Amino acid sequence: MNHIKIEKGKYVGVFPDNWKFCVGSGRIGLALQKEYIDALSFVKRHIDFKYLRAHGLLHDDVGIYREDIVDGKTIPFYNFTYIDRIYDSFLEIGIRPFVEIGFMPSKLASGDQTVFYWRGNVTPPKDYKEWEKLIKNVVKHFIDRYGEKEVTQWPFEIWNEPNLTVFWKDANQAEYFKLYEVTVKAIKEVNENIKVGGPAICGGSDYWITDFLNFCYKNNVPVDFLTRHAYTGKPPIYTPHFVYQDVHPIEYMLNEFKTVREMVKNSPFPNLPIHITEFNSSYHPLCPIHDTPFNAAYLARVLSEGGDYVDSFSYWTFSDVFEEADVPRSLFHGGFGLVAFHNIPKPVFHMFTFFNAMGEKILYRDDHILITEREDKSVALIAWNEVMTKEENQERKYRIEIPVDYKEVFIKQKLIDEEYGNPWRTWIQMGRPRFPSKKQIETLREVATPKVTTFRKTVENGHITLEFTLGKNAVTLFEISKVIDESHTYIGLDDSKIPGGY
Amino acid sequence: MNHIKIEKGKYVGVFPDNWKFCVGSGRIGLALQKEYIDALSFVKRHIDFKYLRAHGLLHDDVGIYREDIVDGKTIPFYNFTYIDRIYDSFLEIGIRPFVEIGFMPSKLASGDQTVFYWRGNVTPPKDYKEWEKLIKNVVKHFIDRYGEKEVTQWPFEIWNEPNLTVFWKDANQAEYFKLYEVTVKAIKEVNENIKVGGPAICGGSDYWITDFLNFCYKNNVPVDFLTRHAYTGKPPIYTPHFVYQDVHPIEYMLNEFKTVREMVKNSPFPNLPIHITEFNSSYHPLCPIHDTPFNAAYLARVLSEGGDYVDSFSYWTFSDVFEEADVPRSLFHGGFGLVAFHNIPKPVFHMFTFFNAMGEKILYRDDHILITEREDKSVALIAWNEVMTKEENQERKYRIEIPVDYKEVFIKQKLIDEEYGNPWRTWIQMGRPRFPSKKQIETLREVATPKVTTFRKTVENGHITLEFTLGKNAVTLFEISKVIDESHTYIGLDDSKIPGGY
Ligand SMILES: O[C@@H]1[C@@H](O)[C@H](O)OC[C@H]1O
Ligand code: NA
Ligand code: NA
Repeated sequence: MNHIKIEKGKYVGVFPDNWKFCVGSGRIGLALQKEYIDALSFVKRHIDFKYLRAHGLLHDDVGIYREDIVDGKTIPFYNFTYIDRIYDSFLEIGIRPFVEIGFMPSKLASGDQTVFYWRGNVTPPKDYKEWEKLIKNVVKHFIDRYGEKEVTQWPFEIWNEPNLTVFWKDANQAEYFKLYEVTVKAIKEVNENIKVGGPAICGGSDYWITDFLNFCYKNNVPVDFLTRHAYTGKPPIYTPHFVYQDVHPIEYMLNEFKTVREMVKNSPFPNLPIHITEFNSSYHPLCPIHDTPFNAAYLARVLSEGGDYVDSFSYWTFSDVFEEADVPRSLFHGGFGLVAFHNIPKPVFHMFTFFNAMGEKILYRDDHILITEREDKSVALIAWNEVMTKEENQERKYRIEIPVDYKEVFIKQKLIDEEYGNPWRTWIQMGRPRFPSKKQIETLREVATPKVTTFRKTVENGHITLEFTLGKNAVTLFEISKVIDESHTYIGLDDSKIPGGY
Repeated sequence: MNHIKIEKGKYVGVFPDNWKFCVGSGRIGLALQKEYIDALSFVKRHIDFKYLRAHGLLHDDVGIYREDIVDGKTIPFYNFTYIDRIYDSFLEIGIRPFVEIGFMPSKLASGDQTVFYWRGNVTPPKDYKEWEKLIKNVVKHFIDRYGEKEVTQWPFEIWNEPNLTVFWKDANQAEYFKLYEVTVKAIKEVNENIKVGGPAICGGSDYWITDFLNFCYKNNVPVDFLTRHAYTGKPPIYTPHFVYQDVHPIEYMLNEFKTVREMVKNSPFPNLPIHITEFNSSYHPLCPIHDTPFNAAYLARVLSEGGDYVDSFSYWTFSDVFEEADVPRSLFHGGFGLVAFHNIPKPVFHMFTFFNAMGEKILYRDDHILITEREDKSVALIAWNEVMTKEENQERKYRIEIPVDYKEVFIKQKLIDEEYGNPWRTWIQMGRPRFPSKKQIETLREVATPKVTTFRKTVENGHITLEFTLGKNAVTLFEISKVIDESHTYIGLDDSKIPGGY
C-alpha cells in the first residue's frame, strides 16, 4: 500500500551517529556489580555507545565524601576507592562517563529529604563552599588518575530534574541556579576545557530552559550544552508490583525535541549543543511496556529522526541492573534496560542494533521507514510498525522499488515482532517464572534473536522490488548487496548429483 | 638450633584437609561485586576451598524479605533475584555456602539497633511465626532451585556472635535459644537432612557452649555441629583511620581449639563436629597486621595443627572486598582478606597455598615446622618464624636430615619474608599511595610472589641435609623429589661447547 520508488542518484539527507552517542544506566554505585559489567560488555559488543549517563556519582554507596574528627575539628576526606574501580572499568570497556553531578552526600546535606529506594539526598549543601571543595577535589583526581586529554572529553551535567520537588528541595529554581553556578565554576577552575551544562529537567517546565539560559547569560556563568529528558507517558496507575502507563504517539516526543531546538535558536546561545540525557516511553522502572515488542517499534522513529534536532539522545537504560524501585522481583518486571538479566536482549535491543546497518546517505524516509546507502554502495533500510490499540489498522504494507546497477543481488532480512525476538511472550507461556531455572534462561536466549532470512535473485531492468508486510509491532532490517558469483570456478559442479532431490 | 633427623619409614600423625574446608567473606550482598567474583575466582584457582562463610544472607540489600499491601492486610514477599545470582555464582566457581541465618530484615525487626556500616538489624523478630515462614520459604526456594542432593550439603549456622550485645539485643541467651529452636525446626521441617548448628559465639563466653548443648539435649532441639570464633587481638587503640592491636601468642588460639573440643567431648553430643567459622589475629577490618608478613608467619601454626582439634576453621576473610568499616580508603588498609584489591595477594595468601604441598603422612611436627610425605613418596615441609617484637629473637636456623633411597635429588624452595612476597613494603616505599595507578599496581603484583629457587644434589650415604635460616616473619616450603637423569640420552651433550663459559 505504501509504494516507494527510489530514483538512481538522489539523496535527501544525512543519517548521523547521534543515536549511539550516549546511553543511560542505574546508579553509578550499581556499576560495581558483575551483572552490570557483564551487561555493559555485552551491549558494547553490539552498539558502539560513546558515553554512559547515570545518577549518583556522589551518593554515599560510592563513598566519596566522608568526614574525620581530629581534636574537635571536622576535616573532610575524599575516598576514591570505588569510583576509580568504576571509571577504570568503563574505560577498559571503551566507554566514557557522561558525568551527572549528584546527588547530595549525607554529611553535606542540609535536610533529610531523599529520592528512590536507595535514598539519594536531594537537599542543597548546608555550606556551599564545602560543596565547592568536594567538586574541585573530585575533578582534580581524575586529571591525576586519567590525565587531561581524557577527562576533558567527559561532559559534566549538573543535577537531575530540578523542576520536580522529588529530586530537588521545593524545586527551587533560584537555589538550583546557585548550585549550577557554584558547581560549574569549581569544575572550570580545575580545567576550563571540561564541558559542562544543564539544567537536566523533564518536560512540562520548559520555561526553566529560558530562565536557566538567561541566568547564565546575564551573569557570566558558563554553559556548553543543554540537557533535558523526554518521556511520553500519560499519568500512571500503581500497584504493589506494577506501574501501568498509557503513552502519547511517538510524534509527541519528536515534537518536543524540535521545540527545544527552537528555544535554543532563540536563546542567547543559538548554537548550543543539546543532549537528551534520558528518554523512553514510560518513565517508571516497573512498567511492563519496556519489555514488549511494542516499545521497540514505538521508539524506532526516534532513532531515525532524533538527530535532526538534538546532538544526542540517551536511552534509559542499557540494562535492567537498576534499584530505584527496589530490587526487581521477576526476570521480566518492566525495567528500563535494553538487556534483561543474563544478557537476554529485549526487542528494543535488536531494534537498536539494526541502525548499525544505516549508511550516512539517506535515500528516503517517512514516519515509518528509513532507507540509506552505505559506503560500499549497498542499500539498507529499517521499517517499523507500532500499534497502540486492538482496533487500529494492524498490518503495514510496503512495496519498494530499489535501483541497482549489478545483475545478481543478495537480500538479507532481520525481523523482530510479536512472534520473533519476543522473549517476553515465551516467558509468559513458561508460566511467568519470577526466578527461572538455567534451562529456562537458555531457552529464552534461543528465542531472543531476530528471524534472519536470505534470498538471491537476478536483477531485471536495473531495479529490484521489495514487497513485505509488517505485522503488529514489527521492526525489520533489509540489506541489499551485489553477488560476485564464483560458481563458474567450480569444475564439475552439479548439485543435482547430491542425494536429497537437489 | 633445631636439628631434625627424619628416621626412615616412621610417621606420627596424619595431616587432614580441614584447613581448606571453608573460608570467610564480606557480607553476601557484596558477592554481587565484580571485584568480589574476580577475587574469589583467583583464590579458587590456588586453594580448593569447599565452603564460603559470610554475614547477611537476610540483609536488606540482598532484598529477600519484603511486604506488599493488598487490602490493609500486609502479606509477605520473598525476593530471590539477588540470592539466586549470588549462590549460582558460588556454585559455578565451585564453592558452596556455609549458610549463616542473619541478620534481621527491617520489616521483621522488633527494635532499631544495628551493627556495622551497613546497619544490619540485630533485634529479634517482632513475630516469631512470621520469622518461621521466612526460613521455610528461603530453604524451600533453595531446594526448588538447586535440588535436594545439593542443598543438603549446605550447613546452616544460626546467627552470629549472640554473646555480644553488639550482635544481638542485650546478649540475651534465652532469646537466642528461642531463635535457634524456631529457626532450625523450620529448617528441618523443610528437609530434615540439612545440618544445622551454632551457637557461633565470640571468644570469652564459653559457658555458652555448655548452656547451648544442654538446652538442645534437654528439649530435643536438633544440633548437628558446633560453631565458635577465635581471635587473638588484645584491646584495641582507635584512630580516625586505623585500629591497632597487640596479639596473644598463637598458642593461645590453638589452646582454645583443644579447649572447645574438650567441652563437646564432655557434652551430651560427644562427637559433634566443630567449625571455627571465623579466625584471624586482629579482629578489626582496618588493622594493618593483616597485610604483613608477620600475620602469615603467625597464622601458619594453626593450619599445621588446627585440624587436630576442629573439623574446620575458616580464615576471615578471602578478600578485602568488605564494608563493615565503610569503603576501604587505601589499597592496604588492614583488611581481613587473603587478597587485596586488584588481586594482589598478601603474604598470608602465599602461606596458605604452601599447604597444598603437604601430603597426608606426617614425618615430623613441632611448633614451627611440619614435614610430610606425599603419595609419590616425595617429601615437603613448611617452616615458619613469627617474630612478635624487636627484642624476642629474630632468626631461626634449621638442619634437617631427610633419608632418600635414590641417588639424585631435586629441591624446590619457596620463600616469603619481609624481603620477598611483601607488597606492603613496596607500597610504603611508593609513598603509601591510597589510590595507586595501574603502573603502580602492576609493580606491586610483580613483587607479590614467593621467592623460588631450585637445587640439585647427588646424595651421599642415603640421606640429604637441608640447611637454611629463616629471617624475621618468614614462611618457607621445600619439596624434595627423585631425579631420573635423562642427560645420557642426549648424544654429544657438551655444555662446554656453548659460548658463555659453561
Ligand atoms: O531517574 C529517572 C527520572 O529522572 C525520570 O523521571 O524517570 C526515569 C527515572 O528512572
Ligand atoms: Na506506511
Ligand atoms: Na538505580
